Amino acid sequence: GDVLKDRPQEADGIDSVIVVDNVPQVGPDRLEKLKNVIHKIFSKFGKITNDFYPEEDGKTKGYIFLEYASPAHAVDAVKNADGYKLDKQHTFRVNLFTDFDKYMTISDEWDIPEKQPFKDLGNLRYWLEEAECRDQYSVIFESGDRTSIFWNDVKDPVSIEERARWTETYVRWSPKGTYLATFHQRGIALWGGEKFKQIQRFSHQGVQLIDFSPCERYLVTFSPLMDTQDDPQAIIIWDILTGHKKRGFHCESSAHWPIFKWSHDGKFFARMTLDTLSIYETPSMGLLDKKSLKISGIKDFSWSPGGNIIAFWVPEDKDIPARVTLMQLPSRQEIRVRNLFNVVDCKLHWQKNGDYLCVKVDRTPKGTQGVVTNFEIFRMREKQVPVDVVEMKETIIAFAWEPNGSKFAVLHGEAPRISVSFYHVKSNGKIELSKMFDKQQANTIFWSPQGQFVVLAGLRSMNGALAFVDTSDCTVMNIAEHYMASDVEWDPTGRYVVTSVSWWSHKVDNAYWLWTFQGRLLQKNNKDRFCQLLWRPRIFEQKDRLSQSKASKE
Repeated sequence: GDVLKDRPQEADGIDSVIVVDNVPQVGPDRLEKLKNVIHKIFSKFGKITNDFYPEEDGKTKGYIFLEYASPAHAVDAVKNADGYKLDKQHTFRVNLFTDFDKYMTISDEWDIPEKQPFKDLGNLRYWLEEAECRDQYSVIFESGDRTSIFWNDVKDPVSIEERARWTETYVRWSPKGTYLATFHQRGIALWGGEKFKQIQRFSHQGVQLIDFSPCERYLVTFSPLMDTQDDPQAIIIWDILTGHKKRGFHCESSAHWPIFKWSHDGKFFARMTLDTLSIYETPSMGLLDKKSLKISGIKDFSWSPGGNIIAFWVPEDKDIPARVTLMQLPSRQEIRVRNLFNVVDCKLHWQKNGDYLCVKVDRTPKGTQGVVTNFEIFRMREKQVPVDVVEMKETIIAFAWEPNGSKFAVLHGEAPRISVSFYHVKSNGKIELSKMFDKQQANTIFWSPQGQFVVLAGLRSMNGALAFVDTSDCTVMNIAEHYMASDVEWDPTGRYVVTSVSWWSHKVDNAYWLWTFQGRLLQKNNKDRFCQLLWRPRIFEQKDRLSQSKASKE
């Protein structure tokens, strides 16, 4: 106030005054010294028009009051800093003056929500807990205008749920089964949790492919035909954890999916530009080291299951001849390269632990024809990558490895129908032809993850054409139907075979077909416009038979 015998500005100061507590005490020369420092520090609070020093009933003063020519500078200055500091106990609470009435107690708590691993638990838990007996979970496109959930209950494969128009194009499983990726034409949706609900949704449209990172943190969405949400980036990569568009990239026409390929651990993501291979690094998804891999003419590439190696291959040019390169990451070094010279085509076939890379190599005379196909195998456990040089033979059209092993099977075209050659490991080592069989319709070699059993399948043939062989010493177990055969899969432990006839592929019969690893048909189920079937990724028997016994008697 304006009275001489004033007192402290008791609660919540007015328009123009700043009040500070814990000021330097009264005494010899100290008062003008305090003003002399105040007129350096407080000059950004406005030009001082009054500075006040009353003594409340004559007491020594813990306070001073400052008033300014334009006080909205003081409003800037208390927002510039607070807790202004001079020697020892002198730390200043800068304000118009304290409100003081309230109490800081009471502001309370939080409720945590459920999270992404909820159906990762509902995979391993689901597998043991269920009463049936005994096998895999799907993942069905086709029953009828519905997207559907089934189990292998052996008696029949029985539907758990069938949900009306749930996917509108395609459906894909997460690597550990943690999520299901579903397309709705208002945005891609990630369906997770125990009873299946939408945890995230991603705004891209025109999509057909919807594929995951191996560690399940990022989703890759691809539109072959443009919309308005691509604008104009066909390949869009979404961060699952944060929900946002992390990267977009322009279209790839070349050639057969996957055209974007991940490392086995999900650390590195990669695509070919014809004169440059681009590597993107998890979790950020920016360019690796701020560098690319400079390679010209790259046809295809395939990652090792082992840490951490890319196999890639480069065709002939008018200067450099054709080559296969093994390149190690994160080193970025070509660690074993072989020029192949004069090749029509090559195919890169890894063994499932990364122990071997087989290259199937078609070689060319000057008349420009596939005169001979070779097999050359890189050995990756052994000292300094040895090479097993194996075959010379006429027109090889397919090759496939034994799961977690070393045996393999081979198909030769043009004879007039397709001819089969079976390979086993020698007593001294090297892998060599050991048994053959007469000509057949099989174009596709698909092995059981259990190791013994191989399927020789005549895909895209109206009839037969599924033939089943037990290995070692290659014995034909069975030959069975699948009318207009298209799609094929096994259980991860090799217990069941499931084959499909997709309505994308063939519009004759449309069905799924289920067969037991002992050479016995279980059931076939025909469905009108069947689009796809995908399995979910993945002492006792007498007790289980006792449990089964109790179910139906007494």
